[PDB]
Amino acid sequence: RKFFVGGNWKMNGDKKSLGELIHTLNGAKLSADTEVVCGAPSIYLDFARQKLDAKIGVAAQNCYKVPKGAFTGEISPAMIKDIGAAWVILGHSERRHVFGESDELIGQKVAHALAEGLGVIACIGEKLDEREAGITEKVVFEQTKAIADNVKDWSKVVLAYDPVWAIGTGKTATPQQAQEVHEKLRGWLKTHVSDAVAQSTRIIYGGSVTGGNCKELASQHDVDGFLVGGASLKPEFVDIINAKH
Amino acid sequence: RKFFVGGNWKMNGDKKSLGELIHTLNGAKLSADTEVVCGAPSIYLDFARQKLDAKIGVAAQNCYKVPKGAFTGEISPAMIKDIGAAWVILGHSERRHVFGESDELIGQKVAHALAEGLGVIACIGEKLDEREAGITEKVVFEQTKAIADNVKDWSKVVLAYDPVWAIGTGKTATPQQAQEVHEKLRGWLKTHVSDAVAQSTRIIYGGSVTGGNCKELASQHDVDGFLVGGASLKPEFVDIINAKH
Repeated sequence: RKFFVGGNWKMNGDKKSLGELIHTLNGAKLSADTEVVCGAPSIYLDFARQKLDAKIGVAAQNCYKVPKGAFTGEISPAMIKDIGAAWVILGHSERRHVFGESDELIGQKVAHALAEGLGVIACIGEKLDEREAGITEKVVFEQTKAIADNVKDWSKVVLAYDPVWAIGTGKTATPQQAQEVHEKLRGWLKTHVSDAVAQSTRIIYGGSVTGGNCKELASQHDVDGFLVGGASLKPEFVDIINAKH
Repeated sequence: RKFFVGGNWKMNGDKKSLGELIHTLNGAKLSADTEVVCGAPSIYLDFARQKLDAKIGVAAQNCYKVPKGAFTGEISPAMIKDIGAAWVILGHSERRHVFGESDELIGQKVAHALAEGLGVIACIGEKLDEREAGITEKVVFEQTKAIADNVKDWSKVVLAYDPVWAIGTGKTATPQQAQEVHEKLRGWLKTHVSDAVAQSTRIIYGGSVTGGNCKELASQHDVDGFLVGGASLKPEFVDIINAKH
């Protein structure tokens, strides 16, 4: 499984600051073995695709479930492809908990994006009260099934385990907590889908990943990469990409 | 009051078809007495601003309420301005009823966009059930108040009366039902804000406006222009712009 590192810029930047970030990335010594994707604000996807080396992928941070229509404020997979971006992040925690996107909606978006040819980075993760109540497994398998029941071709899917309590809080999961969930998710995949799908699907970890804690998380057997937030806007993003060196 | 015509492209277009539309608008003879604004999909805001003649303004179809932060999928007023866009459409019916944005949130969005120096096109309008119930006034005044409560300076606000039952259905409001609400909204402003605000704020009508309909709508004394959806993607958009000529 090729190591995968996604940087989720979220709602940050302007042309000057993203321009510099991009300059840095195009010049950096990035591992030949890491697949890199930058998640840019919709307003800057064209710019980013124009500026980043072709070796680095571009992802939209969200999309709707039909190619066109009366959905003021939304963008579709067709438009994302039009600009040259090849991925979309769906089901991120902020979409679920701040904007109210349900599993039903997320699963409809995944099927559409995939039908249109985009790769999908599908996020799942439990909240602190769920973790403490001992139902992490129940929650992540329910979120994963909603996605999985809408996936016809797993070759372009990346699963991202983003425990809510860890996003932007500095409270990274320990290597052991991450490994535990990843291993379980891989297991779900083997019995609900197939062994072939289980072995080739990347499951990445997100939630307060830094240049300082990445090497330990990355040595875990079932951690295939990361979905970086806050640190994807900094130069250390380069150290993250190279977490195996 | 300068006649105002805004075209809301909604979730439509690609670089090819939008380039086409923009070339049409750039070569058309548009009335000098009409303020024209095109609301493009976020992904094409930069593109649109770079290709359109300077006399045509560009609007974002939506924005969030803070300058930056952990809001995957959202854009801010600072980003819109970065691109050179001068307006944002907020409170659109699709945002309210498909994406569940509340009056409270819409108000926070207006306050922030205005603080950031953008012009705001704020939408209000009742549903068919409300109209039939005879509570059109109750509903629009409440939505208007939610906006008003967040407007310090009315010089960069355009109120858009967009009855939900008229949006994309083909069921245009009659010239008399549009005038009746506009007049009532203008009176609301007069008594709740000021005579001067009342006199100067443009109140535009949206909901199945066509080249065929526009002239009679535009002749109503309190109808200051239109918010066009479906017809904004056609040649006839030109005729709408020129409705008073």
